[PDB]
This record gives sequence, structure tokens and C-alpha cells, in this order.
Amino acid sequence: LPEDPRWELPRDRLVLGKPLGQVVLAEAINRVTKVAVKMLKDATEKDLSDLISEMEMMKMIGKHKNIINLLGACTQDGPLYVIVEYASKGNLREYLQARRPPQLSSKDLVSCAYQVARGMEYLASKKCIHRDLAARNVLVTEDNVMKIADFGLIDYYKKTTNGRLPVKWMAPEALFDRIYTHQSDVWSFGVLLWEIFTLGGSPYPGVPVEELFKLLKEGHRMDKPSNCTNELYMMMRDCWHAVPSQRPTFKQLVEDLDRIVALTS
Ligand SMILES: Cc1cc(CNc2nccc(Nc3cc(CCc4ccccc4)[nH]n3)n2)on1
Repeated sequence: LPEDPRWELPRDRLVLGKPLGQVVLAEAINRVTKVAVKMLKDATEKDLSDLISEMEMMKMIGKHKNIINLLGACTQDGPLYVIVEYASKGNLREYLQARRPPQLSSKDLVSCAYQVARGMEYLASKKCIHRDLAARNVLVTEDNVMKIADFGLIDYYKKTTNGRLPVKWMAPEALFDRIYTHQSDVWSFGVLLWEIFTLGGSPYPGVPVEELFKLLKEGHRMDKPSNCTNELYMMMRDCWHAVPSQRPTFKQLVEDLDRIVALTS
């Protein structure tokens, strides 16, 4: 694999450590920085294709506070190691669930939403469409900064590691017509807001795929969470507009969340 001196880190500068979920925690060196490293598990060439793709797409997208940023790579004379920012508190779902009462203020929760919307606006400005935006693909740093993940990356019945179905984040036009746009991502954003305000709640509990389809076709919409203002619930519903052109954009969402954060206790 060809050397990219913008990014290449010598192998002897990386101290591999504990597994994270093939993603390990590591130390890049006179000061050490904790980072996350991805590597290939016996794997296909495709798997190597996919890995390199993820890395190159990160090269192009650029730096933002609210996304997992590439930090380097080990490409010469060994397996490929992609090195990125480490977020010590795991995904947004786990972070949220672990701070359920028997803590996060109202303002904290709104602040999370604002940050994810910021990350998404940037990715959008860079022409990137996520296709699986969800609390589980948002990671949280030690400083509680939201960072979007898996933006550089179907069986509708495959469940996640935690027993939930991804189709439940998917806008209708993407689900039935496989048409994906920034506006389908905005739909998924609306679902992710629901997760924030139900402190890591699971959407449509007990609803399998086929019944899911029935609900969407009938125009069903999730109930308002208990820890939710009408304004924030309207924001969700606007995200779930039947007609994609009539959904807000992440630009709009960022501006509205900025104002709300400010006025939230
Ligand atoms: C999303 C996601 C989660 C993981 C690995 N699981 C995990 N568990 C706990 C903490 C944690 N921290 C991480 C993970 C990362 C991104 C790793 C990465 C992604 C793409 C390319 C190279 C490395 N940062 N902090 N991760 O993976 N994804």
C-alpha cells in the first residue's frame, strides 16, 4: 500500500492495547495520546477494500469537532492500522442509559442534540450522506463531546448487537424506494432526538419489520417522550414529515437547537 506522508505514522509510535469491540484502544507517542485503531480480523480483500475506503473518505471530509476525525495510519510494512480520535464513553445510547435516574440536566440533553446536528450539518456541507444515523453511531468523548461515527462506510431483519432493528431509523422513501438523501438523514435525526429525550429508549418496542411497514404506510408517528417539551416534539415531527422537501435541514436544526439550548435551564 502506497505511503501518504500527510498521514503515515511509524509502527514503533503506536502502542496497542485493550480491545474496544477489530478496534483496539492505543497510545500514539514526547507526549502520548490515547487513540482508537481499526484493523482487519482472516478477512477478504473486500474487507481490505472497505477499510481503505473508510480511511480515504475520512481524508476528504476534513476536520470537525463533532465527528470522529482521522489522526493517522500505519500502511507500510505491516497490517493496515487506521488511527482516529478516541471517545472514552462509548455510544450515545450507552452514555444516555447509564445516566438514567434510579445525571443530565435538560440543557445537557438539548446540548447533545445541538452537537449531533452540528456534526451532521458539516458532513452535509461536505456532500456526505450517513444512511444510518443513530445514537449507537454517535460516540461520546471524556469531555462529553458528541462525535458522529460510521459516516465514511440490506437485510431488513438483522438485529443490532443490542436486539434492535435498524429499519426503525429509516425514512420511508429510503426504506421502500431506497432513495437516500440529506433529507432521509434528517428523518433519522428526528428518531435520534427521540432516543436522546427518552434517555436511550428503544423505538417501536416489540414491533417487527412487517408491522413496522404497516405503521409507516398508515402515517403513524411515535408518541411524545415524557421528558420532552412540545417545541422539541414538534421538531421531531417536522423531521418526520411525510414529504422530504418539507423537512427542515440540518442548517435549520442547528440554528433552532442553538436558540433552545440557550433558553433551556
Ligand atoms: C461506533 C463505533 C464503536 C466502535 C468500537 N467500539 C467502541 N466501544 C467503546 C468505545 C469506543 N471508542 C471509540 C471508537 C472509535 C472509532 C474507532 C474507529 C472507527 C473508524 C475507523 C477507525 C477507528 N473512537 N472511540 N469504541 O467502533 N465504532
